[PDB]
Amino acid sequence: IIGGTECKPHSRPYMAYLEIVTSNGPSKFCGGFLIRRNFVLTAAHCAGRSITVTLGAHNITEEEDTWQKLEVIKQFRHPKYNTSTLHHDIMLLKLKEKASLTLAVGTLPFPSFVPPGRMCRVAGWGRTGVLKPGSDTLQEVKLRLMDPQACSHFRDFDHNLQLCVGNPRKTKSAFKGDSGGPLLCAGAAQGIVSYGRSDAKPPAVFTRISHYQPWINQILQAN
Ligand SMILES: *[C@@H]1O[C@H](CO)[C@@H](O[C@@H]2O[C@H](CO)[C@@H](O)[C@H](O)[C@H]2NC(C)=O)[C@H](O)[C@H]1NC(C)=O
Ligand SMILES: *[C@@H]1O[C@H](CO)[C@@H](O[C@@H]2O[C@H](CO)[C@@H](O)[C@H](O)[C@H]2NC(C)=O)[C@H](O)[C@H]1NC(C)=O
Ligand SMILES: CP(=O)(O)[C@H](C(=O)N/C=C/c1ccc(F)c(F)c1)c1csc2ccc(Cl)cc12
Repeated sequence: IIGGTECKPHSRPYMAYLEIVTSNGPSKFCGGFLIRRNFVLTAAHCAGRSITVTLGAHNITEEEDTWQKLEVIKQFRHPKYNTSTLHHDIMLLKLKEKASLTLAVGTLPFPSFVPPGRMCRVAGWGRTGVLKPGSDTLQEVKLRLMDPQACSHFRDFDHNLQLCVGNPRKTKSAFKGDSGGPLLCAGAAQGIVSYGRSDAKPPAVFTRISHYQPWINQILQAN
């Protein structure tokens, strides 16, 4: 997160921190969010050979008694996930066991009107600048949902599938490692951090959750 502030600890109890062993071996981290006791929603490009989720965290380098660390038993990448167009960057993770709902660990509701111009919030443990490490503490920033035309420089941007997030006239932005985290507008999950410019200039591109709700329901109903 760039230009944000440290979250009040545990004030965003749906937040998941993902440790990912990629197929090759090198580790990666992403954000995500709890939507059922045993399901986390995140970005598909965060898939790997194995994933562990940490719920209830604030400083991710220091365990607290609020922590629930759960192994992922199955990854469900969207079937149309496309590395050429970067479309359909969304994935459900089934946890090996159900998390316990507590004050520090809870689920995030879905919606079902947010047009360009609305102010949203995104939280994550991603890098806090181009030459900065990931943040040890959960950070959050308020970002403007932009008209899709503000992302017209991104090849293949599709307003039906994606959101354009972050005023280009300011430096505030989601950034590397915030991928998979939710964009919250009016207390509902509206987007998932997907990608952006390496040089951190907003806007960034998010997956539009509303478009995928029937797929999410399909996966949940079959589990
Ligand atoms: C996040 O937690 C880590 C680990 O406890 C903190 O880093 C430690 O900080 C203490 C001083 O407070 C040092 O003596 C240790 O050497 C640090 N450990 C490591 C692994 O670096 C860190 O300060 C915490 N971050 C915040 C913002 O509170
Ligand atoms: C990723 O998206 C690309 C572009 O839409 C897909 O390639 C197109 O696939 C259709 C299949 O009917 C063809 O008609 C086009 O000619 C293809 N375009 C190009 C540039 O090859 C591609 O198949 C998708 N990949 C996945 C994994 O679904
Ligand atoms: C390192 P990261 O956080 O995981 C992120 C990334 O590489 N996204 C890739 C997406 C994607 C989507 C579909 C695909 F099929 C696919 F192969 C990849 C990233 C790189 S620069 C940047 C700047 C702002 C933000 Cl928010 C994230 C990013």
